[PDB]
Amino acid sequence: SGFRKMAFPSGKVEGCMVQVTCGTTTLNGLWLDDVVYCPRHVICTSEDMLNPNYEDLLIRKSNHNFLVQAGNVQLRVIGHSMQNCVLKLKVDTANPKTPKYKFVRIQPGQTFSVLACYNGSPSGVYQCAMRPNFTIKGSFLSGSCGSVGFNIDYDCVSFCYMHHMELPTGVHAGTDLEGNFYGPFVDRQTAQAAGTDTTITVNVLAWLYAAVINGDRWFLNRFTTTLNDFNLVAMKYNYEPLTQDHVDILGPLSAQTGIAVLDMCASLKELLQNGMNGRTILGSALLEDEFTPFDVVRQCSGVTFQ
Amino acid sequence: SGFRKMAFPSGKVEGCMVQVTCGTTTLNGLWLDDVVYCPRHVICTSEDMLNPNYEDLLIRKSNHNFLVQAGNVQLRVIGHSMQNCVLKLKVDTANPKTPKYKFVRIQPGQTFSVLACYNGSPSGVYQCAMRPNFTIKGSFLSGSCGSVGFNIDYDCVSFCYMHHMELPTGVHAGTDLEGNFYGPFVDRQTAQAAGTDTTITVNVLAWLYAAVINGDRWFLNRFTTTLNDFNLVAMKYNYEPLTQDHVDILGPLSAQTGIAVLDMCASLKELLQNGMNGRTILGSALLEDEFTPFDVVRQCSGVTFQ
Ligand SMILES: *C(=N)[C@H](C[C@@H]1CCNC1=O)NC(=O)[C@@H]1[C@@H]2[C@H](CN1C(=O)[C@@H](NC(=O)C(F)(F)F)C(C)(C)C)C2(C)C
Ligand SMILES: *C(=N)[C@H](C[C@@H]1CCNC1=O)NC(=O)[C@@H]1[C@@H]2[C@H](CN1C(=O)[C@@H](NC(=O)C(F)(F)F)C(C)(C)C)C2(C)C
Repeated sequence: SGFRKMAFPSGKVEGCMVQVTCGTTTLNGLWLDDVVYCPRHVICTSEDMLNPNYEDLLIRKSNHNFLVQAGNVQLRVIGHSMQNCVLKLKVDTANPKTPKYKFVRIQPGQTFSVLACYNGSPSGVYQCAMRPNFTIKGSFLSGSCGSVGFNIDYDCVSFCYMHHMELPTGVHAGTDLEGNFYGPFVDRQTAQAAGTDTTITVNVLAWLYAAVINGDRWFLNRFTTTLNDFNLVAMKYNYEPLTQDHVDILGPLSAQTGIAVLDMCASLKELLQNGMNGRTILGSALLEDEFTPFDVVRQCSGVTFQ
Repeated sequence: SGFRKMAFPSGKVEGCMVQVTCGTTTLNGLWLDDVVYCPRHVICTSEDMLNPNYEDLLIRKSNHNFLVQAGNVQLRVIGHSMQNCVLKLKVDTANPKTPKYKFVRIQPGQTFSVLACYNGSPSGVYQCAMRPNFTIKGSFLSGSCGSVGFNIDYDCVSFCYMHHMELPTGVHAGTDLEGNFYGPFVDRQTAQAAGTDTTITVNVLAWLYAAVINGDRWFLNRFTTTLNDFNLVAMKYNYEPLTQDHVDILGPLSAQTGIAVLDMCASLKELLQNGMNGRTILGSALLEDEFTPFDVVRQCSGVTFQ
């Protein structure tokens, strides 16, 4: 029983983390085989921050301008190249702690664990979701850049996020491990704002199923709804549109509970109208949207309380 | 900026988790030096757990009766003994991945990270608080027993919890690593209930300081109170007494924010009496009590461990 915002065990990612210094700028690197991946803005100065020409900044760099440190051991850079918004540093040593890995670009609503690091050293691990507006609600301070988001499937670490910047609203923006930003953001200190955020409807429905699996049913009602009527109401509370794809993905959780997806949709529709009335669901007074259908099936029972 | 429920990096513990099998029962073990620590009820059959005599059950067991599996290698047991509610299995090999560590017994309201494991394999990591009623609000299915709770002190892991059982309210009970239960519980399949819990007042105030640091301020007030008037209100809402210790411990947060402890106690008093008036604090509609003063200072000032 119980339900937690559970993170993946971080050990496979800790083993990859390095410190990268260019001039006075220090941030975190990801060391996989004989390549260190980091945010390209490690090569920026204070004057460069607004309108950096990265190609012009990089061309003035030698390999020995990059100081890469794995623990107290200095790695030796034998090559550098830029791919979109990531710097790729070729080093003379393959990381002996390299896990089975792959680079995946995730879609809004997808979750992952973040290993917040400073000076290539881990500070903590927490669970995040890619917001519909392509931000994450992270916990990042100075020196956290190059921190990475990941999932783990058996022994394989799928890297999906590298941290670049904080937006005015206190929310975070970053790239996949191929250096392409999520959302319309750019690695410049020019004025940028996150678009108005929405609630991840497919995830709230999953979390309500988790509540039923763990034996809570108070929020259920005797109603159903059409997919369209649900979306017309849901959009009025700043909820993501629920697609047929989302309904298909909730199929397994429907079967385990015996509650049709659109029956669960009628329950959510009621909760948005009524609030909580001093009650909680899985120890929350808000509808939680940072658990995916996969997260629920992973953490929850094959059986239900019932 | 940003504030997240953050676990310690789990890598140092991932390297210590093994699978322990006795007859048909399988659960998780902690492999440190040449000793494997696990719940003593691994020697029990499903029907022995009714009224187990662990003294009697163990004296009938031999070393080869304990199948201990680290990854793909079977370890050989050269001795077995009980300490309170934990079984200690002497093995042929000192764990080469053994971190610097100690066994620590924690107080209610103190937090730790739990590495959830199944068949000696880490599944997930989350942050917990020792409840005042000596339970944890964990997330545990069948086979999670022997999963451990820990804190990291620079490079030293302090082991504080071993998972033993789930109460009918869906909360969790276990021991320190010396096999002494937290709370009035016994490792028997007999009727047992969690005592009425209470809120950890020092943690809520600490969390309000984190909210202030991260720019959420609407709940502050011009009033002050005395400790004694606050505790009169606190106990009315089943909040823990706030001692002078607590006020001294929130010292480093009070000066750094410029908000006096008893002024923040005045803000808390108002939140309990009035509720939150449709508003949230760090994206929560409840008062969070699972962040310690130390936790807030540590996340908000960055950090590293080795
Ligand atoms: C990496 N070490 C930091 C991480 C930041 C610092 C505070 N919290 C974080 O997540 N990243 C940066 O310093 C990036 C970096 C220059 C400035 N920057 C920012 O995050 C800034 N924000 C923006 O420029 C904005 F608004 F456009 F997003 C800052 C004002 C410092 C928060 C570059 C090259 C984008
Ligand atoms: C260890 N692998 C499990 C973990 C449990 C299983 C369900 N969720 C968990 O957290 N521990 C147990 O199976 C322990 C074990 C016998 C019974 N038990 C329980 O957790 C049971 N509860 C109680 O005995 C109670 F209520 F008294 F606390 C159960 C009914 C299976 C939930 C022993 C020896 C205590």
